Amino acid sequence: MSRLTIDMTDQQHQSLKALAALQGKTIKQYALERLFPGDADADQAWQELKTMLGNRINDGLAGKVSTKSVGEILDEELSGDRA
Amino acid sequence: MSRLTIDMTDQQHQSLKALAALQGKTIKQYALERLFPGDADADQAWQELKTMLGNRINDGLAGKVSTKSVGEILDEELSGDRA
Repeated sequence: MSRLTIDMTDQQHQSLKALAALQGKTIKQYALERLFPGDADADQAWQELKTMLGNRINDGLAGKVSTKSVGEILDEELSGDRA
Repeated sequence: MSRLTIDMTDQQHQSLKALAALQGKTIKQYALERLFPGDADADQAWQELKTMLGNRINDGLAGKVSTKSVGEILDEELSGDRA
């Protein structure tokens, strides 16, 4: 486990420490990713452009259903298709 | 002293850890500021300021065949992509 110890100022530590919890996690993760923050944009559009889950609730629940529709999408819009 | 301990993965920690020394300091400084980064000018300004006059191009190459993904020669009719 590559654990690094970083020295910070009591005042600043509250800025990042609080932010970590504010985001919904612990600095141990938040600060960690901050050192390696890439671009989630590229992994956002394609996240649905190739496989859109939608915004509906469950309807059966049984492991995983092989969607016959989703998977084959083409140019037409940026946000929608199946709402 | 507000010193925070963080757990990172061997391979990844080397990416940021090494960058610290590569820049001319210890990750305890480099990674530290990375947690408190706030700028939107140099991010785009320096992103292109170096895109022109690089630092290490090596007289070896010349024809270019994709490998570095960074570095171009101005004053020359080329295709799009990088414009």
